Amino acid sequence: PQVRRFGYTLETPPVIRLSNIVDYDAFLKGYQQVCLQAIDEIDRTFPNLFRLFSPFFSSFNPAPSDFTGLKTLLNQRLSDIVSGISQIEAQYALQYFYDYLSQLVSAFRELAESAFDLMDDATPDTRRFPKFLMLGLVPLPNQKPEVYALNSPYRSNFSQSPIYNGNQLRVKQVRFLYDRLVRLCAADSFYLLPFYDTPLKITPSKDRAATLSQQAIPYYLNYPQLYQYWSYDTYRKGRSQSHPAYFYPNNANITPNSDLLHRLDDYSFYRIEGHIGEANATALQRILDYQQRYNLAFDVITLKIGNLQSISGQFDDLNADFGRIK
Amino acid sequence: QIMELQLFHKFAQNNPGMEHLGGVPKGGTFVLVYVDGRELVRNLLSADRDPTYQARTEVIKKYASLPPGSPQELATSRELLNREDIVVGDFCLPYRFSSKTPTVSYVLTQPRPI
Amino acid sequence: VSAFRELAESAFDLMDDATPDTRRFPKFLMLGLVPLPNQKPEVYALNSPYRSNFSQSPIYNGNQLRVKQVRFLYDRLVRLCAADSFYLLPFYDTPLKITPSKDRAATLSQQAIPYYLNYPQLYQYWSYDTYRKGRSQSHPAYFYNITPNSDLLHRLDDYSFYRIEGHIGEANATALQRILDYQQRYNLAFDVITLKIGNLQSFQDINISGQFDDLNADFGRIKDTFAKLWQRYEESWSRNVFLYTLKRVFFDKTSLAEIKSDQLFNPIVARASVKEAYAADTLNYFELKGLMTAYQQRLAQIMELQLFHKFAQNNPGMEHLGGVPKGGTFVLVYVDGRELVRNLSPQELATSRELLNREDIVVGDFCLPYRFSSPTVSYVLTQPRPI
Amino acid sequence: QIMELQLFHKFAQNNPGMEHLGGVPKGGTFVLVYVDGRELVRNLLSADRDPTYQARTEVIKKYASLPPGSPQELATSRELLNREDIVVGDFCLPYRFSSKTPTVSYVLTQPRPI
Repeated sequence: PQVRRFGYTLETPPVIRLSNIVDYDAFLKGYQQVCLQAIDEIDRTFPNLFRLFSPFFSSFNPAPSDFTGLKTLLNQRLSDIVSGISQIEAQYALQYFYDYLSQLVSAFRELAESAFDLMDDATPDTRRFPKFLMLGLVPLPNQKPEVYALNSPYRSNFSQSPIYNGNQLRVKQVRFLYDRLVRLCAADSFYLLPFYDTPLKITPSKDRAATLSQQAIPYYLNYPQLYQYWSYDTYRKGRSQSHPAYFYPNNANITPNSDLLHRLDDYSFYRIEGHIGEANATALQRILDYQQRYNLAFDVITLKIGNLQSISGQFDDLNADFGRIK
Repeated sequence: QIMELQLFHKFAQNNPGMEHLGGVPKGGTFVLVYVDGRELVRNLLSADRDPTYQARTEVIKKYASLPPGSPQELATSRELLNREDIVVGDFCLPYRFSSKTPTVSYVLTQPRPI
Repeated sequence: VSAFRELAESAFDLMDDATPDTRRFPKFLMLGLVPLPNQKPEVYALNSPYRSNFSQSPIYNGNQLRVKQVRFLYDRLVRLCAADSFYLLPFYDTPLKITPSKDRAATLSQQAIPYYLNYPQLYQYWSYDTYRKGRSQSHPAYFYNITPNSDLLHRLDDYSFYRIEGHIGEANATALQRILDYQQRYNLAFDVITLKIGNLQSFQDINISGQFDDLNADFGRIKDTFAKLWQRYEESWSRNVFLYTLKRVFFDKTSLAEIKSDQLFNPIVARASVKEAYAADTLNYFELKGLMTAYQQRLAQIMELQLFHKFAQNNPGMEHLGGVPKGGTFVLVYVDGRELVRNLSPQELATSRELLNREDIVVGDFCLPYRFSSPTVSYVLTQPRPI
Repeated sequence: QIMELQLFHKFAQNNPGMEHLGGVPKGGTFVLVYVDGRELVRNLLSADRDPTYQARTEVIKKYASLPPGSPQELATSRELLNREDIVVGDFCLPYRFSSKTPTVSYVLTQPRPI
């Protein structure tokens, strides 16, 4: 699966142009036309996950009917957001919805690249090739032999117990990964709160190049159910209540801003959350004051969508030349 | 020039490369994007007046706690009657602005055909 | 060199031993050299001399895959050092293209395939795991007026670098136009500048002019002043040829931008400066004489920063990576035609030979890790001089 | 304005984010931090005068060699008789605090009808 970029404009050949966003309606169209095709890609790709898990060599074989209802859920949620199962959703959330969809694809990848390297064979069957070995197809005369491939089509390939090569650990990771993909795609995972109930916060994390397991848990997700089952290693160590995220659980001895007071060596990105829905001057001023309180580095700009715009500036040299004529 | 460059979302035509990652890199710039109009704001805020939409915070607060904040900020944020503008989105852009050393444009002409 | 390093670093850890030999040390075990008295035993070393070290079949610790990776990498190394791997000889022109790629810090197998390599033969055999998965036709590269790239349409998260190809050998202005339009069409983030190699006095094939806001309020202040003085000493002044020429060449133009750099100084003294060649105070009290010198000095201080060896002293760090990092600066480098073709309708032949050695040919690239641009309307204009 | 903005360590109030890593990222900014005075310098340099401190150079030179330098530079650094200020600290920043040059921003001429 792939995901399109925002400004995608249909042409021969197509382009990415933001010069077409003249007013608000163009903004809504520009995000709707991308969310639709992303949902279609999800529908085409997800229901065939069962093909990575061999029926002969894996111990875990998922049922194919897990992901047959995504198309309808996703279209209902989108038509609910845009055309302001039915629920009440705020329209200014559309930009988040897109991002949410993107994360799903990432989780998919994090699974498919891991399960590719698994070999388990927990219970052997001794009557597969009792007293003979089949060698591959005999090539044409004076042709070079194949020396890079691992698995010829008709050759008796090697299969082992789930002990060596570290597989005893992968046999677990894949389960903990598959389950997460089932929990993300649920009816109540996309779960926003009314905007006046969420104060501003900035939380550090890693860039989009890192695996989904190493990024901070986004703000628009249903935390109390997904804060477990985010990342495997943190689960092993018992630190799952400490991952960077907007919320923190009740009844654990957790400092409110424990991450921004100690050193910051392995973070390069700041997630800024809590501003959507508020006024211009208020949000801008709160962001500037937060940056002042915790000693961070970036700039803030504000822009207006429209084509109307319903001033004077301090120019040093023009005033210097104006001061000698009056 | 100032009236148009720094105020319209047709500011990307001078500074292309804006993207949504939900935040800001160390050293970049963070762009807020808003709209105007009283009737439009009143229509956009309609979902935040529903009783079934508002119940969500109490469902959440059973298990997880939210960041605290000064009471005046929260008090100001709850007055939805007289509001003219509303923030819709944000974008990322990976470089700060010089802000000094005035600019002098250098102009070139294209060669003549034969 | 980088491919060599990749191969060696991979092969350092291989243990295969497909066919053992039971005659090696059949009934005993050797241990290492006995240390000196009261010395510590060696506990970090993995292969000591004379000790009987452990050797295994290639099905443990993940060697069943290294035994293929090292073959694939050696074969790639052999293919790269062949007579046909660098096939930009003879040189020829190609359309402009930009491809996203990973940094030079990444393994060579994870970078893009540069366009001076014989792609139809190396697009297989570049990267191994792509070979396993069977997506070798879709690895980012050049091949397979300008060429529209496709992967620039989907999300670009795990790329950080832009490779720019197709601009060497063309005229300066067309390369600038094409690169800027290509940036605009796909919404990319980088800056563009151009520089020249040579000495300052080579700027004789163009006319130099310019407008600085800082001086506008002065040119008016002076101009009208002179006009007033015209209406009070008119009698004697309208007979002095010098004053009439100075009135109709300068002080009679709307803007200072219409005075070229050559009209500010005497050509003969300037030619004498190179060894190869071998009641007025009314205008001085009122600074009609200082404004022109300031204008000249600013024009010279701007034109002198167009040269490579003098730009390099204010912005050190230029290197060639074949492109630009996300958010950086792309520097083109050009030279006059006279320095390339040193020695190769007769009038049309002569004019063509003359104008095709005044052209600006783009020769090289560099990159910088920062962008320096931020609403002033001062500018400098350069106009090609007719032949 | 530069009498105050660009001199005091309360320059962070306009450019927050300073950090100590012992160096500078490629393309960043390197900030030195010093303190003025005769008495402060005479007191702070007290450790570099005692021979038990000075012996460290000779003893460490048994095994490893130090970078080269021209004799007159080391001869001048050794005086320490009339010194008014001393460097005390260092910091980093992730961007260029540019100066010393105007920008150019190469652009092309517009298509005017002929």
